[PDB]
Amino acid sequence: MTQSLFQPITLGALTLKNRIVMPPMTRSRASQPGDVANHMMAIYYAQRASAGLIVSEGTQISPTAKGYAWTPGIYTPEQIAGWRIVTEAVHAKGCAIFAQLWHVGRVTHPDNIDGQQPISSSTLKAENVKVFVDNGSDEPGFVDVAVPRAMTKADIAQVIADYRQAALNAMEAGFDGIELHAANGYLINQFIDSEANNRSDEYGGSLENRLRFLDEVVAALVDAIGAERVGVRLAPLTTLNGTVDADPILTYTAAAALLNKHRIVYLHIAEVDWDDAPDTPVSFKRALREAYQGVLIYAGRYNAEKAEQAINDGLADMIGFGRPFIANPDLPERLRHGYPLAEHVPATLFGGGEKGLTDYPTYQA
Ligand SMILES: Cc1cc2nc3c(=O)[nH]c(=O)nc-3n(C[C@H](O)[C@H](O)[C@H](O)COP(=O)(O)O)c2cc1C
Ligand SMILES: CCCCCCCCO[C@@H]1O[C@H](CO)[C@@H](O)[C@H](O)[C@H]1O
Ligand SMILES: CC(=O)c1ccc(O)cc1
Repeated sequence: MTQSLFQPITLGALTLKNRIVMPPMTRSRASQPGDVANHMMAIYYAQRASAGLIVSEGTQISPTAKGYAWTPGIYTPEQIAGWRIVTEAVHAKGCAIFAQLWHVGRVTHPDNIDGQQPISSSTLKAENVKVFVDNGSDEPGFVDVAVPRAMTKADIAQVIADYRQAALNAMEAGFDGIELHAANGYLINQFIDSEANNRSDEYGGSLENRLRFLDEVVAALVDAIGAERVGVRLAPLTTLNGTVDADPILTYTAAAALLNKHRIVYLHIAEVDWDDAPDTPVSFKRALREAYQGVLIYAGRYNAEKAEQAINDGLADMIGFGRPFIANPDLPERLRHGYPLAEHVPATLFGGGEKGLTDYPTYQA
């Protein structure tokens, strides 16, 4: 009945109001030119501040880390300032907010990264994957991804430096912490999953090698802003964006244990990606619960009953609700009272302005 869902929880040096998380959700509303977070985004997040924790939509750490049109960056002074408007608005409402540091790797198109070729662990193209670009109109233009080039040792050092600085930038922008996007087939995931990584150097070939990039990026993030302000997102079983691992139970239980050693403040599991909702064995969830002992967050087709059950069964500490939060700014209140939930409009998920972003009303009987 959601009693545990409405219990507070400590997240590092922060105390959160409840166990509900607004998971990271790209809305591609950043101001142009410059991909700058803005007023409408600040209103959007502030409207949803009754969440215990808000994780921002993916925000690219550099010009070549972007995969979709109009997503907000976190590497220029104006971008940091734009995010500051957002964090000030959210904090005024009393809520913690983490910035999801993003590098899409091979999941992009040259049009989104200044005509450059995408980078990845290897030269493997993401099969049957599309992103969208700006095509001289305010409507997302979907295109097939491009074949990436394999990252060199120099590229690795550069990306780690970009992640490190992005974390500092997030703190300068007023965020309470950062979430490393190492899920949903993006750059780090392209190193983790065996079938997306055919490197013959120390970053591929063995489980230890496949987790090396994650290890080094997290080490840098923790060094920059503290483990209490670093969360990481993983996608053990979904494969929608083209990353598949041969032995995910081993790979991800190991990853969870590795992240536990870093003492990151939370581990966020993306259990469903759109309609890719693979069976995720309770036995596996319990193994993750032992491998990682910080705050464990799950997101993916949860409703009030399943969320409460997951917490009461000792599988999760917090639960994220994505699509429902898009259409219900007061999702927590609705879940607590059992008020009916509005449904979101797919057509307005990406691009455009306030319509389909800030005009979903709060519940009114
Ligand atoms: C519009 C849209 C954009 C999303 N963008 C992101 C994001 O930028 N990064 C991320 O890690 N996941 C992202 N997600 C995945 C969500 O965080 C979430 O894991 C997913 O929607 C499953 O939860 P749900 O069934 O409660 O919506 C996106 C989902 C939506 C619906
Ligand atoms: C104390 C109350 C403070 C209210 C501050 C509201 C700031 C609104 O700011 C406005 O947001 C609009 C989008 O919604 C933009 O189109 C405008 O350019 C922007 O100025
Ligand atoms: C654009 C988008 O649909 C999307 C979905 C999942 C991500 O992890 C990041 C972005």
